[PDB]
Amino acid sequence: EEKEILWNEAKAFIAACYQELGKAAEVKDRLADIKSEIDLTGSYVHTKEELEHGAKMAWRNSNRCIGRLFWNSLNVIDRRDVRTKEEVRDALFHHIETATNNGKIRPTITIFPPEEKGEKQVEIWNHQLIRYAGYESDGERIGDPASCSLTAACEELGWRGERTDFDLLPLIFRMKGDEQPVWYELPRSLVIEVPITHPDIEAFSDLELKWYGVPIISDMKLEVGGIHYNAAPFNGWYMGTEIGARNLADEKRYDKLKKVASVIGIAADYNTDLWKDQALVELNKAVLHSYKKQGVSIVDHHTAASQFKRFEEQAEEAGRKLTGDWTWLIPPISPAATHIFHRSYDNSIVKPNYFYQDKPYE
Amino acid sequence: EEKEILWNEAKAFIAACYQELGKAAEVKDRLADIKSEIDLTGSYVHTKEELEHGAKMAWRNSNRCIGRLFWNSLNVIDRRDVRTKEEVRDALFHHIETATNNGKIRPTITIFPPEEKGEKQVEIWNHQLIRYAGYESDGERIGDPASCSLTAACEELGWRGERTDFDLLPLIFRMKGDEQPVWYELPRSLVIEVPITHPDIEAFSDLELKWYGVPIISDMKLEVGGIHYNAAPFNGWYMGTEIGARNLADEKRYDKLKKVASVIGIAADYNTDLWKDQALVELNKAVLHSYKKQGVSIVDHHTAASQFKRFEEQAEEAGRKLTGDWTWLIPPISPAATHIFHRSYDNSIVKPNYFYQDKPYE
Ligand code: HEM
Ligand code: HEM
Ligand SMILES: CNCCN(C)c1cccc(CCc2cc(C)cc(N)n2)c1
Ligand SMILES: CNCCN(C)c1cccc(CCc2cc(C)cc(N)n2)c1
Ligand SMILES: C[C@H](O)[C@H](O)[C@H]1CNc2nc(N)[nH]c(=O)c2N1
Ligand SMILES: C[C@H](O)[C@H](O)[C@H]1CNc2nc(N)[nH]c(=O)c2N1
Ligand SMILES: [Cl-]
Ligand SMILES: [Cl-]
Repeated sequence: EEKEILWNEAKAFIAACYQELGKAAEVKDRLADIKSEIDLTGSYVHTKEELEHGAKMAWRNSNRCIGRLFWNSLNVIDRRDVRTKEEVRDALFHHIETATNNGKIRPTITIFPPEEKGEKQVEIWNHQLIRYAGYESDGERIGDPASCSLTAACEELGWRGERTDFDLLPLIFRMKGDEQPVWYELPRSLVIEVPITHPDIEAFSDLELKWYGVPIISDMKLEVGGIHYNAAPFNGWYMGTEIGARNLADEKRYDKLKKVASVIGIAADYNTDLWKDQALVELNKAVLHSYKKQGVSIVDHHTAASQFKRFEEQAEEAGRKLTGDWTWLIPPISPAATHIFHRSYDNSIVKPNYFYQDKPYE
Repeated sequence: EEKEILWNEAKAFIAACYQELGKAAEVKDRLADIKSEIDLTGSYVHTKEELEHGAKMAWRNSNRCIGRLFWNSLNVIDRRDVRTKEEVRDALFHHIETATNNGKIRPTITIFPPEEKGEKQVEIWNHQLIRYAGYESDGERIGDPASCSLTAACEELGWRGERTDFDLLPLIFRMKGDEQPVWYELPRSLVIEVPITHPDIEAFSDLELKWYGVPIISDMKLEVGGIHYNAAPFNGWYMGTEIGARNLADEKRYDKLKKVASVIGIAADYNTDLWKDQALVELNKAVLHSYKKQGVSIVDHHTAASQFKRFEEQAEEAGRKLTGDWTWLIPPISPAATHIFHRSYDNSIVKPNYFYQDKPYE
């Protein structure tokens, strides 16, 4: 049944890929080649062109992503050649460096060797390459609660965090044939961070808030034509609300709204004062202003939505069906001020795509 | 097929209704009574108890409603006795008066005679009993664009609006056996309106914004045990965002955000200033403050969400399945600050319920 799923997905992908690349004539011969290769080997190997466009298609098909207008400019790094943990480590370091690009962020994906018999060659434990640790000791909460389980797992393995609110987790990944993952401390010179200040409220710095420049999702599986690239970290730049309305705002994340309200000089006593809404807006203005002042790429939700509208138009013009997840596409602040809120989207799953996979910790 | 649908819905409703009312023993005899009555007459007549609880159940099952915690205190007015347009008119006037209750708003439904052969006895044209007219003449826009078609239909029938931005539409409804609807101007003494001022920004009054006190939906069909009450207007009190984030804010409604930005003294030039978000918050604070200052009931979205959480808990405790429409339940500002945003809801349709029906204009 497995070779049949593989052959079916391969047929669907190669036809669509080569059609998009103006290479429809080469489909019959390549499919034959793949057909023999699956028979003989149990799998097949993508060409560099196929892998690159496949990763691009996968981004284009990501229903929950508002940033898809730029799917075709994704920078794809082919690291199917890696065999050692030093090489994985250095590829991860390189990804951070090149994607960060001194603040002028480049959407980038690094692709590691894929699963064979469903056997992972490389298994990345981080949720993002750059993320903050989280601790809970006797009701004492430090750092990012969403990182609590991974942080605990790292500390099993001999890492120890300084227990600041912004400890950088180390990189942590397991190689095929190893029972335990290894971990490496991130070089601080690789990691851009942005202190959060407000454009007119000087007291905002008293909060001592900061966030990292580049969100690099590293625990999703990329699927292209039946090949499972379980290890394929990717990044864009942030939309400001991700940091301002969620990471810093959620009660189960950093939970900063009461402290924001205090420094901006409003009471946090009555629901009818809409103090949470006012604090959300100021904190979100602060995030945007801070990233821009530092020369680190970021987009606001209004501009992002305008871009997504162009993606929608672009899709219809190319004759492609559009898919989307309305519940993830709407921004978590002023969603009704975007066009997204006022239409609906087909949430069908089209491949290639990025998919969740099980945590090896927890 | 129709008598079978009716008998099936009747069986489902009577069992559930009498079960809730502790009257399970009376189910067999009442079902027999209904069974004979459908056979003989082609329909059946609800008891006052059945109608009241049915309307309450219908509210409880309304997936899109955040205000359902108070389903059981709905004030049900039985007007199945009306036969003339004067009686319909006076029942509508009375509904406005009693629901308004000097500002201390009572959730109320008035139930008119139901469809017979799918033949309406009374057909209400208004979307809400109290709503503002809308005009578009040569790119000139006045009033509420959502009312444009109904306004045009009224003006066919000899009504003429003053072409203020806040003309009250007249009541308009058609009686069975009449080819045209009649219309009646609303007595201003029946209609509470609230001028929009801001708690600290005195200039906000320069916008000359106002809204009506009581939203009375009058174009939905109430369905109870197979009986179609196509004419059954109902009301609650407003959640502030309905007015502040939608009615006054949407580009295709009153579109006031640029003018809000100006009076609150911020520029409306750059998306990264989040001026739309800041204006939304201030306008929404203004709406809440204005209703409260006048003694007209209203709820903010935070309190409403807290109440809805109690509805959820209340449902589980009573052993009832909960249904909801996540996309309508989340408020259009700071949705991620409510618990609603962070869970999911089963959007199944359970009856009794309120349903859309076709506009007789358009
Ligand atoms: C270029 C800048 C980008 C922006 C501004 C952007 C924006 C977003 C946002 C706001 C989300 C919602 C995430 C959340 O609420 O947690 C998202 C989800 C997502 N984005 Fe993008 N994105 C960008 C680039 C990319 C790239 C380069 C990829 C992959 C090649 C990608 C794939 C995804 C996926 C898979 C999700 C859903 C993840 C999940 O289900 O948890 N995006 N994007
Ligand atoms: C008591 C105060 C109430 C509040 C604060 C409230 C709140 C809301 C809100 C905010 C909506 C969304 C509407 C929109 O965005 O256009 C809504 C929808 C709805 N509410 Fe309520 N509601 C209340 C009372 C009632 C009552 C008394 C009924 C009926 C007996 C009702 C039935 C509904 C229905 C049917 C909808 C959906 C209408 C549609 O699909 O267009 N609600 N409610
Ligand atoms: C509710 N828990 C959500 C955790 N998940 C699944 C999650 C957490 C953080 C971030 C994401 C995707 C965010 C993202 C990814 C990329 C490439 C760019 C961007 N701007 N945001 C997803
Ligand atoms: C997108 N067009 C939406 C028009 N609809 C369907 C609409 C328009 C206005 C109002 C509603 C329901 C609003 C409502 C009803 C009641 C009883 C109370 C309340 N607070 N809100 C629904
Ligand atoms: C098509 C889309 O779902 C539509 O804009 C919905 C979104 N959720 C909503 N929610 C509420 N409360 N009111 C609305 O009118 C809408 N519109
Ligand atoms: C269960 C519920 O759908 C969940 O809270 C979703 C809502 N939409 C979202 N949208 C974004 N962008 N990010 C999220 O984490 C979520 N969470
Ligand atoms: Cl993030
Ligand atoms: Cl309304």
